[PDB]
Amino acid sequence: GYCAEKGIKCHNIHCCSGLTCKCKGSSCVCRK
Repeated sequence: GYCAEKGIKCHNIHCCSGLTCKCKGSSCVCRK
């Protein structure tokens, strides 16, 4: 039960508070 931080890519996990698991095209990075 954890979350990814800013810049920490994620496959099926969501970014911690303040960040959101955004994916633009074929990339996946935690963006505000």
